[PDB]
Amino acid sequence: MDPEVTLLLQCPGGGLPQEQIQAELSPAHDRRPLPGGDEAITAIWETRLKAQPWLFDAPKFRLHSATLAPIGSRGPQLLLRLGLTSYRDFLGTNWSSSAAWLRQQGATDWGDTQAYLADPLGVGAALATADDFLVFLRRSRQVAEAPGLVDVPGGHPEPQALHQDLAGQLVVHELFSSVLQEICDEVNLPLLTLSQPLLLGIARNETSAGRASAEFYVQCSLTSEQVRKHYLSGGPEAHESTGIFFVETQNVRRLPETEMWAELCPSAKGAIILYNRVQGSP
Repeated sequence: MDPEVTLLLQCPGGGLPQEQIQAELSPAHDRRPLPGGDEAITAIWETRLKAQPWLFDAPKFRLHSATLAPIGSRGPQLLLRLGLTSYRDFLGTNWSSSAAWLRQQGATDWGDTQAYLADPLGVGAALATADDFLVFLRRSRQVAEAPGLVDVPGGHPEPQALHQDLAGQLVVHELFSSVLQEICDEVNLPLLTLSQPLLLGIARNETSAGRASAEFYVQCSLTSEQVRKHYLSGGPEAHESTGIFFVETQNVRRLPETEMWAELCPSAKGAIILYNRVQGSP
């Protein structure tokens, strides 16, 4: 099995487009204040700044829950319940040495293992080329998280916009746009060579206390050879990764049985499992 990844949601229909997804952004969906107070988060942050004074905080979307409509129905097919969190809150909760204690306290107090966790929502992509390969990236050995492991394109999108209901559609547009922007920024591809994303589902990273990522399918009009040229033509300062490579979609089907599987970070494992279940499997 793979204990570091769990599926929260698998989408129907081969994946959902933007127009079929509703978001509810509400302070009811935020992390709950820690039992001893949020001063523990402030302590971790001030300690970190006194070692690396150039770090900066950033806002993030928080995933509270998601609910699928009955399969085959008319109208919107998914509701995402979102709150707001931050990089600082993430470092103080999901990335804390005591994250597992916070999950137990959450179960006890709120019947929710995630109630005291920041749980910022990540995004990632199963990115397919015109000659039927998926795109993979090799992570730097010097970063804090999953050093030297294999990833897919992705990031962690950031809130900003100037009625609580209609604020929803703008959030859904920002999530889908962010997936494409991350592909442009890291893979160095033109925006116009990319299809609109489809949402495949949501996966949780159990090595980061259950933090979730939305996993998408994106098609590119360029061949693998052309994508490699674009990636490399940026130079070492144009990408965080140190290398790119490609696997035939034919072979992705049995990836969990290869030696590559042990090298894949948890969010990339989630993207591949969801691609195989939702775009593969005829």
